[PDB]
Formats: sequence, structure tokens, C-alpha cells
Amino acid sequence: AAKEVVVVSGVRTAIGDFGGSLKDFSPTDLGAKVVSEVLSRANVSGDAVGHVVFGHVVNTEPKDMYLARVAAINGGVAQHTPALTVNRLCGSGLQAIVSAAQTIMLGDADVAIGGGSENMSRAPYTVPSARFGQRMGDAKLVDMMLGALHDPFQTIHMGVTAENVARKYGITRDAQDALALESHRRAARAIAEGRFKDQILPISIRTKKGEVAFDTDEHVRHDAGPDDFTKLKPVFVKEDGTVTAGNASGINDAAAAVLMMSADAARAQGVKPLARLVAYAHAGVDPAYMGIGPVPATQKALERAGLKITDLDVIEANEAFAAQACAVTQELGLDPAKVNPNGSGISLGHPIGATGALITVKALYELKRIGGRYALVTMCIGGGQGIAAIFENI
Amino acid sequence: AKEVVVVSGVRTAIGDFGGSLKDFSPTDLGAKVVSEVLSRANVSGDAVGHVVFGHVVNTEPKDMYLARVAAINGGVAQHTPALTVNRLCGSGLQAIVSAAQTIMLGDADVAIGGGSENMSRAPYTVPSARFGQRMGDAKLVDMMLGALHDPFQTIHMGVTAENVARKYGITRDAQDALALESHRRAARAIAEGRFKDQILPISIRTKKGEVAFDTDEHVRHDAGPDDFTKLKPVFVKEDGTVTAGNASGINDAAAAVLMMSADAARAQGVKPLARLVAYAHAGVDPAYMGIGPVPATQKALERAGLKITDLDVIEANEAFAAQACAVTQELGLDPAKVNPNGSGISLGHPIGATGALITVKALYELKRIGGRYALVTMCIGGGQGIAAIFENI
Amino acid sequence: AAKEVVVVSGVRTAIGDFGGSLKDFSPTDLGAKVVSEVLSRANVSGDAVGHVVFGHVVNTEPKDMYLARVAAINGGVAQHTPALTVNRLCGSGLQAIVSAAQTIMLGDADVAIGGGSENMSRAPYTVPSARFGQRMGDAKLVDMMLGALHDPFQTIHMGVTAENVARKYGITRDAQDALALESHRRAARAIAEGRFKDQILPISIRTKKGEVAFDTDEHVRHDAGPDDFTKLKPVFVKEDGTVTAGNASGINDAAAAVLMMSADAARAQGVKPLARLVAYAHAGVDPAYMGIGPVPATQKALERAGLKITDLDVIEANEAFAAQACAVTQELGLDPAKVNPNGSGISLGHPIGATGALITVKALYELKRIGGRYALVTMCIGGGQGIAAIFENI
Amino acid sequence: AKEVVVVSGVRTAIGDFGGSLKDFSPTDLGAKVVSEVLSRANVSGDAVGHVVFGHVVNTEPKDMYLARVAAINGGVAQHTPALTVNRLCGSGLQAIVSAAQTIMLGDADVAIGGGSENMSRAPYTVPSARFGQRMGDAKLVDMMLGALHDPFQTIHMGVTAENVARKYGITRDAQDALALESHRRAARAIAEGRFKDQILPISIRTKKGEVAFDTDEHVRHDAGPDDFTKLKPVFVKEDGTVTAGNASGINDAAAAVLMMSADAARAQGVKPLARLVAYAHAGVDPAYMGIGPVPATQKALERAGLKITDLDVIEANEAFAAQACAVTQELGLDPAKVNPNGSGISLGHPIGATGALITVKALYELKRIGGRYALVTMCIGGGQGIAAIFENI
Ligand SMILES: CC(C)(COP(=O)(O)OP(=O)(O)OC[C@H]1O[C@@H](n2cnc3c(N)ncnc32)[C@H](O)[C@@H]1OP(=O)(O)O)[C@@H](O)C(=O)NCCC(=O)NCCS
Ligand SMILES: CC(C)(COP(=O)(O)OP(=O)(O)OC[C@H]1O[C@@H](n2cnc3c(N)ncnc32)[C@H](O)[C@@H]1OP(=O)(O)O)[C@@H](O)C(=O)NCCC(=O)NCCS
Ligand SMILES: CC(C)(COP(=O)(O)OP(=O)(O)OC[C@H]1O[C@@H](n2cnc3c(N)ncnc32)[C@H](O)[C@@H]1OP(=O)(O)O)[C@@H](O)C(=O)NCCC(=O)NCCS
Ligand SMILES: CC(C)(COP(=O)(O)OP(=O)(O)OC[C@H]1O[C@@H](n2cnc3c(N)ncnc32)[C@H](O)[C@@H]1OP(=O)(O)O)[C@@H](O)C(=O)NCCC(=O)NCCS
Repeated sequence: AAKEVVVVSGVRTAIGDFGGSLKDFSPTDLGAKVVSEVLSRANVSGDAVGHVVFGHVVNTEPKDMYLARVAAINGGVAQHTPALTVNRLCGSGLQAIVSAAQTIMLGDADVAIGGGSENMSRAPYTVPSARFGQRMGDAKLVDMMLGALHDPFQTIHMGVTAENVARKYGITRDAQDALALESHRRAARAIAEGRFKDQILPISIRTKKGEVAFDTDEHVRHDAGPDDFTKLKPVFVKEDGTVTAGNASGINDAAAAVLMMSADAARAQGVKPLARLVAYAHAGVDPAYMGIGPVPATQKALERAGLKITDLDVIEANEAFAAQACAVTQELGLDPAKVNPNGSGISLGHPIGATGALITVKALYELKRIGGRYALVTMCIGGGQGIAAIFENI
Repeated sequence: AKEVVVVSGVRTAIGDFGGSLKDFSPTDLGAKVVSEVLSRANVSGDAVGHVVFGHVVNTEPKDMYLARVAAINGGVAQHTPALTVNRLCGSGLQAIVSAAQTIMLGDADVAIGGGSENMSRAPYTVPSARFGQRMGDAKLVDMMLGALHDPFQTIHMGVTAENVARKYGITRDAQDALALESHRRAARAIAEGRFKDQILPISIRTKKGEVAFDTDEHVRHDAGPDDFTKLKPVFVKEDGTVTAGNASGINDAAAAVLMMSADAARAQGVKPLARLVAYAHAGVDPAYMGIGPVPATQKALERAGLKITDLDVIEANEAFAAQACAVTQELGLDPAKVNPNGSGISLGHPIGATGALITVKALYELKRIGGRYALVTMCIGGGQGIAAIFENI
Repeated sequence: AAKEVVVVSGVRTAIGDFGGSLKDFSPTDLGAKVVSEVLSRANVSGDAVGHVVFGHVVNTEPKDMYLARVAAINGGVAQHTPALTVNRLCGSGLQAIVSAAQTIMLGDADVAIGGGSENMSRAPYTVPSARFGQRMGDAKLVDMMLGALHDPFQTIHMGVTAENVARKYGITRDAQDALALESHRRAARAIAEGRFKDQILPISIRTKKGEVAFDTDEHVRHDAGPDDFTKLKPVFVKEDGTVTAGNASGINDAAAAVLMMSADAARAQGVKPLARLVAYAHAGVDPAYMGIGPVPATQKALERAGLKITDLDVIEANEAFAAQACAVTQELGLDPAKVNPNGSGISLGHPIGATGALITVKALYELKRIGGRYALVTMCIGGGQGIAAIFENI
Repeated sequence: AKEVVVVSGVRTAIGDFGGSLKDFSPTDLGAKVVSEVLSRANVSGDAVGHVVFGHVVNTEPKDMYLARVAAINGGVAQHTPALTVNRLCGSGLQAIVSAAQTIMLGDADVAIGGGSENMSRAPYTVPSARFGQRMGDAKLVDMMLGALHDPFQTIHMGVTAENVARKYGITRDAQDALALESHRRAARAIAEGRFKDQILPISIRTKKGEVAFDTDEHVRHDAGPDDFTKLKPVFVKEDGTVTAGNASGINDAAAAVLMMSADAARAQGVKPLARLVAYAHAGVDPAYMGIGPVPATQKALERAGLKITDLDVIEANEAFAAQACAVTQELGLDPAKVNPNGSGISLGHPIGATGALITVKALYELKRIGGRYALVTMCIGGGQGIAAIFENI
């Protein structure tokens, strides 16, 4: 059978705004930071790591094609450790955790780090005609960030697929704005109560007035009210729109990681862990409706775990767009009070390749906060996919 | 862990930098080999549990969706998950491993593993373009050359090949020797038609009409030892040995294999090419990445319960003659069994697709000689190696 | 002999900061604005113009290679009028006036417009390898703005030549900072007293809060004191520097123009003009000391006019760098009280191709303000030149 | 207004787009013709009162200093003022006019007027690069093609040539006729060596050694009427006539003339080529800019007190056959006296240098036929024309 996977430690950066506090930190710099910190939290030597896997979508510089290896080596992991970068779009961060967990399940490693790192502020433009020349006529610089946010089959923004989902599943503008407002209020309450303090790694952000610690998610609106969202206009369609800048997730910068071990290695070391991995699942859907990806992925994961929706104490289902996040909660029959109890992509931001790892960290720390047992982590995936994993607080 | 069988495989011919495939995007090449492996195995596009593609250098936004685009446009149903993986030059074998693991773990009965890379279309980036440079000249960054630079010392992969040449005693004469033979083995393979069955031809619409690209165009068919010893070292100015002639080329290509669980294969009447025996990974000093295959291979043989002398076929990619010689040397391999039909130096090195492409070669060579065991291994920029062993069945 | 040239009207925009209030206004848009306004001030039909000449240095878009013609046609000048763009670097704006005056002197036109337009905020980057490709290796985007500010023989910033002049002519840091502070105080006094109101054309700058009129030079520091300049560090040399961001001219955006006529056409029409052109002169100097260009150019112009330094009531000598502006005043024996009485490039900005026309407008309006008789307009020129003209209030 | 004499002149051979001069910057070419005109006239670099160069498309930062760089690196003293002027395709004749005016007004006794343009090196710009694009694709702007677009309707100069073809009745057969003859006149001139004395050879360092570029390489020496009537219209899709064959090329070159006051020439013993008789400017409808030469020429003849039949040589640049035919037609010129040795269609159109270059041709042709009066005129994008008349002396 497959070895049991224990999540012993986890950490995330605070999430930076587009062009904001982390704009000068490369994806490999952020990844190295969370690698070194998870090792310290788990009391694991950098020489004792069997595998490193990082999720990451938008290469910002040549180093990023080496992202997992640079994050590992600069995070203090020995050079004998293999390192893999994976890309499943917005599912990449949770995919990294699954792929790292798989090396343990299969006996290839007793210790593995899975994380994600993304700096969208530093996403580049390309010049396709630069290598061999354009000769004559105007050419383009291609926005690789916006390009990543376009479905590659119809060349429509993710936000257009969110309208497709809104229309198909009956998710009104008012429903979307209610979810968005509530996400910000939940995030502001979590910040005010200190719910995120233990799971965040502060970053010193060298300012001209001296160094200051960036340790709070800066996308959150702390005094938001209903009229802030009603006044906004739809951003992705010219007719009959519902998706706005306020009820869509942000574009953001962050990194996060967990350190996992075989259950036997965790017993022998005597660690006091966060959780164990119960099950995971993948699904594919119509690309034009990629936002409901989490529905089949969650149903499959629950089947593998032998659990039911009502067994879930904590659900982190990323708010890519209120339009799809509502449809997911509705189609699954989830209690909105248990779903994203401290906010999600709309209020905290959506650093795409890191999101899936960062919301895993959130989920496991929330289980500890409430003494809960099972958490579900799931998210939708551009191109038409879903990914889901279930963890047990132990 | 379920048993994993390869039922089909295919590759494109390997295009030169700026050559016959320069107009074919990585997702275009990927979809072509996906469709072809399904039809070779006679497997419905609706029956695929997972698709994994290796790929390193994004040439356009669609490339961040590469596996999904290759799968959908290759005829795989939208309900199949798709993953792109990047372990640099090991990415193509990694995709096959990652796809096999979905089968081993019971997540899927059928999985496609492949790789796709178009280095000709590798882009230049402008890191200052989004928020501006404000004042002062700015950089147009060669993402292809940057992929070929170690990220810790910012030296070309070829500088690490020189390091490996010094440490292990690989001479210039030795490097040019392997390079010449590789070209001679490749030219012989092409003449005898050894690659015919494993290559998917591609129509490369020319002004002269509609021609088929089905031959690896990097090969020098008239090569003589003088051709290599005249060239000059290109990566270190003095006391150097790696040249353009004894180093792999920059190339474009795609390849894939389709795998199934043993049970699912039985239950479909599909004559499997081979079976997966074992795989392994290794990390090494980045400055000496070219020696990564040695520990990875040793670790793979250990897991397989096999010895070097049990290998009838070895596909060990020739990133640099300086590195490939030291691999063969440190492992104790018979050079007649290693890359018997050429490799990176002669056939080219389409980095993200290479590991999948030489897996296809290794398996077709096993069938050609009636062998049992084949080893596939390659080095990895940044300091790693990857290796896999297959059994002809 | 040569016909006498009357300056009947003139106008300038307010000067915008780098990245500031005029950043969205192209050079041909600004030029068209001042063309239409000078025609209106002089009561001259757009169908009665014999020639248009504009100074302009840094092309921002393809239209700018047609700059004079676009400014003329869009400013309401008939299509039968010839239009010429000239480039003598920072002397271009006054060169345009001289070249336009020359068509009148030679009997080619009885009416001619001379102006300058520059938007440095919109200066582009080029990609030299884009047309035919780079093939392999990194390339560069070339800053055409900074490039224009580099001497083309030694590839040193204009600011390095300013240090050369400071050293050769004994212009201390304290002397440079005294000039800079005084320039801002003079500009702030002129603004507070309304000295510039009649010569500036307001521009409506479409903001999100509604339209607002940009009519005040925004580079001026109104509460400047000596310590603001002493604290700054030298910007152009690593050793023994004196030139700073505070005592160097700014990078700026603006346009300006005058309308001239033959004296006979001015008599017949009965215009009430600003001034007449008395003389002009050019000079070349060592490129490494281009900042003293105005000295020989001024001496030559005075000789042609049969005037002496002491006959000058108003001097507009552009403050490119305090280092050279001091050396010019010192070598010529000018009274600093008469030189740039209302500020200059350090305080108001230096929109290079427009500066020479804009400070001509300043000079002629200042003559009217004080009832003076003769004004000198002069400036230094990258590559090692000077240009000067003398005008008489009539 | 003092009398202005031309004592010397020179031009480069005209390079094709991407051809033999592609590696020579505009300031490099400018300095070469500056040095050569000084030495041809035997005039000290210290004796020059003014330098003016026409030039349209900045290829690099130094180009904004073009006249000054051409003058200094061409041996002119640093005390000489230097001006760059831009009247689009008239810039090269404008520079000669502007330089002559400094002499006419007594500001100078000696002045150089020239032009320099390297369209091959014309750049792409990124208007968003300084302050950033933030989000969304951005433009890489072709500054060369943009220079060839009218700024009011954003149509190619060739679209205005079609407008001119309709208004004045210039047929396709008529255009291809002029194009063929131009090429035949140019090929004859080159064969007979007519351009030998006016061309400054340039060494264009090749891998085959050190070769001299001294022949206008746009010329088709084997041209036959079938070559032009087979080509298709390129600027309007339907009901079109201007083709790649009957339109001028995109080209690189430089040229200059040195002028002095009559007195200063006498006082130096310098045998002057010719004398400036008159010049004139005209504005026209931008949509019909190609007809600008007609009023400019009429206005120049009026000032000169001459008639069309007094002109022994006419250099009227062939921007487009459609436009040049209408110019000759509306002025009533003998086509045997107009561009007797080819022009823009056959020799090329290095825009900023053209007006200076064809002035050199016109003067050398006057000496070759013993003529008296020569006319130099050309059209101007945006709707202008410029014309000058010289007297052989
Ligand atoms: C929606 C989107 C196009 C907007 O981009 P943006 O303009 O850069 O976003 P910003 O927050 O900076 O600006 C939005 C504007 O609405 C306003 N706004 C946004 N949220 C608001 C809120 N909760 N309350 C009030 N106003 C709000 C901003 O203040 C701002 O107004 P301003 O210009 O006056 O300052 C972008 O965020 C996006 O694409 N999001 C989803 C990305 C995605 O697809 N992720 C993966 C999907 S699977
Ligand atoms: C070595 C390298 C820098 C050279 O690149 P390149 O110069 O553009 O390649 P080219 O073949 O176009 O040019 C090389 C020259 O040597 C010659 N040459 C190359 N191989 C030759 C051979 N086997 N025999 C004789 N001559 C040869 C070419 O003809 C060519 O000469 P030419 O320009 O006159 O026609 C590049 O191929 C490279 O980086 N290879 C290694 C790739 C790599 O790092 N892979 C992954 C690392 S793990
Ligand atoms: C000097 C130069 C390189 C500085 O460029 P810059 O950094 O963009 O200029 P800025 O005014 O925006 O910034 C300068 C800094 O000094 C400070 N500063 C400038 N002038 C100041 C003053 N009078 N008092 C106090 N502080 C001042 C700015 O506030 C700013 O500080 P900050 O970053 O904390 O806000 C540039 O202005 C230049 O090149 N000038 C001369 C151009 C030229 O050569 N023209 C033609 C020559 S012939
Ligand atoms: C017309 C124009 C757009 C064509 O540009 P181009 O296609 O890059 O020029 P090329 O010569 O490389 O290609 C044209 C094709 O027609 C053919 N051709 C051109 N002239 C020919 C001729 N006289 N006879 C036969 N064939 C000819 C070329 O061989 C070539 O064919 P190929 O590509 O198979 O070799 C460009 O030359 C142009 O814009 N000219 C006008 C310039 C201008 O506007 N000047 C100022 C205006 S006032």
C-alpha cells in the first residue's frame, strides 16, 4: 500500500499587492525564504530532505526555470536533494504538495518539501520577433501575465469563463458582491484577532526610511461596505456583466511551503505535526467553465477519503471569482460559514502559483485554531481543471 | 504500486535551431505526438487518466498551459487532468515518471508522458516593461541562453562541462572522438532506417510545395575526425576543450509515450512495447551537474536489483562529450551499448523533450536487438540526474 | 540688405515635470496648441503664414518626424505653408526662431512662425536588434532620452561637461547652490505676482476628478531654503563632484512659439508687437566644455548689434547647470540681477527642444514688464555649441 | 544676399535595405562625405562657417547630434556650428538651402550642406518602456515604416501616390514604362562610368577580404518590361497601380556639397562646380504630396527668371512612378532631360540624403553635357515640395 504522509510544518509570506510591498522580491528569493523557515519550524536539517517540489506559473527571469532548485539550495537544502518545478496553473501550489507527498507515498523519500512561489508584479513581457527580427511593420510586446490569465483555446480572460459559470449556475451580481464583501470582513477580523500571526513569515522590506517588516496581507479592505462593490462596473464583458474588480480575486505576490514526512519518520522523530494527508483528487472540465473544476475534484477526493461533505470542519476553496466560488459552494452543498472562514483570493489576494500551498497552510492552522478534524483544500484551474486534497488534524 | 507498461511511443524528427520546425509552437508539436500515441495504441481519447508534459522554455502564453493544450488538441477528453513539469534537461523523462506514478498509485489506468520544446522560438523578455525603466538603458533578456546558465554562478552549462573534464580526465581528443562516432552512429541509423518507425513525419509547408520533415537534420553524414579537431573551444578562453563540435546542439522537437496499468493493458488487447522497472533521482554539485547520471543510474540499478552488465541498451544523453565520456567512464559501461545510434551531439538536444525522445529510442532499439533491459538517463542543469530502467516485453 | 523682423506675438505652455502634468500630451499636440494661440494673439489668419519652423530633439513617435507640419496643420495653418523641423539640441527652440526669421530676412516670407516642442516624459526606448534580430545573447533597450543627454564624442552625460566647466572656471558647490536657490525664489515670486499669466496658454488636463487647467510651472519649489540644496549629493561624478539634482536643470515637457512678420507687413497691419530682432549669432566650442558656448555666441551677437553687455536690460541665459550658468555670467561680466530675473531651467525646467523658444517668450514679456529696451536670449548646446539672439522692445 | 557657389560635392553609392551599408551609421557616413568634400575643394577644416545635414530617422542617440558628429569626425573644427534639419524627403536639399542661406546672409563664407540616412538601421521603439505598460500587450513601433506614413490619415506614402495617379491620369502601363527606363538609364550610366567621379567608395569589410562598395546596388541591369507588369499592387487591395517595381526603394547613403561666397571662392583659387540661382518651397494637400514639386518648381523658375525650356538637366526624384509621371506631365518637361541617369526607382531613395545626393548628380551631369541650368526638386511627405536651380560655371 501507500505510505501515510504527515505534514509537520508550514509557513507563508504575507501576500503582496500587484506593484506592492513584495515587488522587488524575485520568486526564487521568496521560495528560498519559505524553505529555510519550514525547515526551522519542523526542526529538520537541510541535509535530510529527500525531495523538493515547487509550484510556479509565470517565469520572471531565467533563474525561475530552476525555481525549485534555487529555492532549495538558497533555502539551505543540501545539493544532493532533487528539486522539481511544476505548473498546473492556479492549482500549482497544491500540486507541488501532492507531488512531494507522492515521493513519500511511493517510498522515494521520507522527507519532502512542497511549496509555491509567484511574483506577478515581476511578470515580464516577451518580444517574439526579437531573436530573428521583424524586418518591417509593427510588432508586439506580449504580456506574459495577462497571457497566463487567458484560456488558450478561446483566448478569453479567466473572467469571461467566470461569467459563463455565473450564467449557468444562476449566480447574481448581488450574490457575488455579498461574497466579496464578506471575504474582506472575514480577512479583516482574522488580521485584527491575530489569526495569521503564527503562520506568516515576516519579510524585511528595505525602505528609504529604514527597514520595516511586511507581515500583513495588504490587499484586504478593512472598512469595506456594500456600496464599495455595488458602485463598480463589470470588467470582462461589455454586455450583461456581473464580474467586477471588486468581486474578482486580485493579482498578487507571495510564497508558501509545507514540510512533509512519512508517518514512520514523524513517529521516530517525535514531531508535533500539523496534519496528515487523507486523500487528493484531480478533475478536468469544460475550459469555458473552468471555475466549477473544484466540484468534481472535491467529490472524487471525498470518495477516496470515505468522507462526506458534512465531515469537513474547514474548507479553503480559493475565491478566484465570486461567480465561481459561489457556484462551487452551491453545487457541493457546503456551509458558507465553514468555507474560507478568514477570507480568500478576493480579499487576501491570489498569487497564482503559490495560492494552493498558501491556502493549505491557512487550512491547517485554522483546524488547530478551532480544534477541528478534517479540512478540504481545493481550487479551479485555467484550461478547465480542478484539484482537491483533504487533511486531518492530528 | 501497480505495474506500468508502455504500449506506444513516438517522436518527431529533431529540428535544428532556426531550422525545419522553427514555425511549430511547443503546444502544436505536443498535440501532434499526443494524437499519434493514442492512435498507435488504439486507445480512445476518452480513456486517459492523466497527461504530463516536460517543457522548460515558455515561448508564448499558451505554453504555460502546455500539457492541457497538447492533450485537448491531441484528442484527449476535457475530463483528463494535465500537468506541465520542469526538471530542466530531465523534464522529458520526469514527465514519463510522473505519469507512471499516477498509474502506480492507482489514480489512473492510462497516462501519457511526453516532452516538447522549441528553442528556436525561445523569447527575449523585458523585465522592466511592466512598470517601466524610467531612465537608463534596459536589458532585453535571452531566455534561451538564460536557461542554459547555471543559476548559482551564472556560467554556461558548457563551463560546468569543462569542470567535469578536468575532474575526471576527459581529453580534447577523447571528446572529439565520441563526437565523431556519435555522428557516424546517427548517420548509420538513418541510412539503415532505424528511426523510421519511431518518427512522426511533419509537413513543413515550403514554397517548393508540401515537404515532409522526417529526418533528424543535425546529423553530419560526411563527418571526419579533422572536422572536430579544427574547431576552437567556446566556453572558456584558455585551457579549454568543449567546442561547438563536441557539444550538443540547440534543437526543437516533441515526443510522448502512452502507458497503462498491467491490468488495463491486458483488458484491452494492446501489445505493450516494454515495462517500467525502476527510476531514481540524484542531486550533485551544480558546478559538476554533468556527472548527475552516475548516482541516479547507480540508485536505479539498486532499486531494480540489476547490474550494469544486465543493460542491453543505454540511452545516456550526450549534453557534452566532456560529460558523457565521464559518465560512461565512472559507471563502467560498454561504449558499444551506449547511444548505439547517436545522441545529443549528433541528433540534437531539444531540452524539455529530450528525456521523452530518448526513451522512445531506447525502447525501439530494444525491439531491434531482442534485448531485455534498457537504461535511460541524463544530466540536469543546476546539479541533478535522472534515470529509468525499462524491460522489453 | 536684410529685411527687419518683428516679433508680433508669443506664447508658451506652462512647463510640466518629468512624468508630470503634460505626460499624456504628445509633442505635436503641444505644438498645435501654441500655433493656434500665437495666430490668435497676432490676429493673423492661418491662411496668411509663409513658413513654420519648430525645434524638437527627441522623437517620441513617427508623427514627430513631421512635427512642424503637424503642429502647423493641426494649429490651423493652411496646407500651402511650408513647415520645417530643426534640431540643434538644447538650442533648437531659438534656432527655429532664427530660421523662421531668416525666411523673412531673405524675402521668402512676410509671415513666419518659430517655435519648439518637447515631451521628455514620452521619450522612447529603441530596440536596435529588433529589425534584423539578435539570434543569441542579451541585447539592450536604448534610452533615447538619456542618450540625447550624452556627449556623442566621449559618451559622458552633459552633467560631466558641467563639472569640467565648474573646474576650469572656478565655480564652487556653494556658488552653484546659491544660484539654484535664487532661481527657485525668483520663479516663486514671479508666480506669486502673476508675472507669467499673460504669456502662458492654459491646458485642460482631463483628470478623473474632472478637467483642470494646467497653467503654472510645476517644477518650482516655493518654500526652498539653503539646506535643501546642501544636503544633496553629486550625481554625475564619483569623485570631487559639485553638480547635483538640485543645481541641475530638470527634465521637462513644454511647447512655445512666436509669430514674426517683416517690418513692412507689421506696419501695414498696424500690429502692436512685442519686439524686433536685432541680431543673432552661433558659436562652436570644445564639446567637453559645451556649457560656456553662450560666451562666444553672446560676444558675436553683441558685435553684430553694435551693442555692449551694459546695454542689456534683460538676459535669458538658460540654466542648464548652475556650474555653467555661473561661468557664463562670470565670463561675460553680466549682472546676476538682470540674468534670469524670474528663474530658468533649474527652477522652471528645461524642455530641451522648446526651451530656446520658451525663454524668448519670457524675455520679451519681461522687457514689457520693466519698460526695458534690449534683451539677450542665449543657451548652451550639447556637442559644444552656443546660440544667442538680441531683441529690442518696440 | 551674397552669391553662393558650389566648389565641391560627393556622394556614397546607394545601399539597398539590409545591404552593403547596413553596418554604417548615419554619423559614420556623414563624416565620410564631410572629409571628402573638404579635400576635394582643398579647404581647411578650420575655415568652415557652418555645417547643415538633412536626416529623418534617428537610428541611435548620436543621430540627434548628426550634423555635429559628421562635422567633427569629418575634420571640421570645433568652432564651427552644426545643424540637423528635417523636411522629410526634402531634407537633403533643405540642408543645402539652409547652408546657402548662412552665406547669403553673411553669417559665413564657407558652409557644408549634406544629408545622411541609414534606413536599414532604422529602429523599433517601445513608447511604453519608460513608465511601463502595467497590463495588456504593448506595441513595438517600426519607426521606418512610421516615417513613410502620412501623419494626418496614417496611410502609406504609396497610397498618396495612388491618389495622384487617379487625379492626373497616370496608368499602370505608364508607371511601369518609367520604371523600366529609369533602370535602363541607371544601368547605362554605371556602364559608361558617369557616376565614377561623384561617388566616394567605401570599404565594406567582408569575410572574403576588403572589398570596395562604389556601385549603386539597387539597379537592375537586366530589366525587361515583363519584369514590372507581372508584379502586383502593394498599397491598395483593389483598383491599384503602385507596385514594388515602379516604386522607389528603401536605401542607405550620404552626400554633401561644400559652398562658399563668390568672394571667398575667388580669394582661394577654387574652380567652382556651379552657382546657386534660386530655391523655393511649396505646401500641398497631404493626400497628394507627390505633386509638391510642381508649384515649388514653378515658384523657383519665377524667382530665377527662367522657363522650363532653359533647364538642361532636371533631377526630379522618382518617389513613385505614379508621382514622377504627373510631375513631368504638369510642368511640361522633356522626359529625355529628366533623370537622364535614373533616380529613386532604380538608384534608390535614402530619404534624408536623397536631396543632397541628386544635387551632386545634377551638377556632375551639367559638366558632362556642357549645360547651363539644372533643376533639383522632390516631393515631401505631409504635403510639400522643394526646388532649387543651379548654374554651371
Ligand atoms: C479584475 C482585474 C482585471 C482588475 O485589475 P486592476 O485594475 O489592476 O485592479 P485594482 O485593484 O488595482 O483597480 C481596480 C479599481 O477598482 C477599485 N476597487 C477594487 N476593489 C474594490 C473594492 N473591494 N472596493 C472599492 N473599490 C475597489 C480600485 O480601487 C481601483 O480603483 P482606482 O483606480 O480608482 O484606484 C484584475 O484584478 C484581475 O484580472 N483579477 C483576476 C485575476 C485572475 O484571473 N486570477 C486567476 C483566475 S482563475
Ligand atoms: C556550442 C554552442 C554555443 C554553439 O552555438 P552556434 O555557434 O550558434 O551553432 P552553429 O552550428 O550554428 O555554429 C558553429 C559553427 O561550428 C561549426 N560546427 C558545429 N558543429 C560542427 C561539427 N560537428 N563539425 C564541424 N563543424 C561544426 C558550424 O558549421 C558552425 O560554423 P559556420 O557558422 O561557419 O557555419 C551551442 O550550440 C550550445 O550552446 N550547445 C550546447 C547546448 C546545451 O547547453 N544543452 C543543455 C546543457 S545540459
Ligand atoms: C540630475 C538628474 C539626473 C536627476 O534626475 P531625477 O532623479 O529623475 O530628478 P528628481 O527631481 O525627480 O529626483 C531628485 C531627487 O533630489 C531631490 N531634489 C531635487 N531637487 C531638489 C531641491 N531643489 N530641493 C530638495 N530636494 C531636491 C528630489 O526630491 C528627489 O528626491 P526624492 O527621490 O526623495 O523624491 C536629471 O534631472 C538631469 O539629468 N538633469 C539635467 C538634464 C540635462 O542634461 N539637460 C540638458 C543639459 S545641456
Ligand atoms: C514598395 C515596398 C513596400 C516594397 O518593399 P520590399 O517588399 O521589402 O522590397 P523587396 O525588393 O525586398 O521585395 C519586392 C519583391 O518584388 C520584386 N521586385 C522589386 N522590384 C522589382 C523590379 N524593378 N523588377 C522585378 N521585380 C522587382 C523583389 O525581387 C522582391 O521579390 P523577392 O522577395 O522574391 O526577391 C518598399 O520598397 C517601399 O515602401 N518603397 C517606397 C519607399 C517610400 O515610401 N519612399 C518615400 C516616399 S515619398
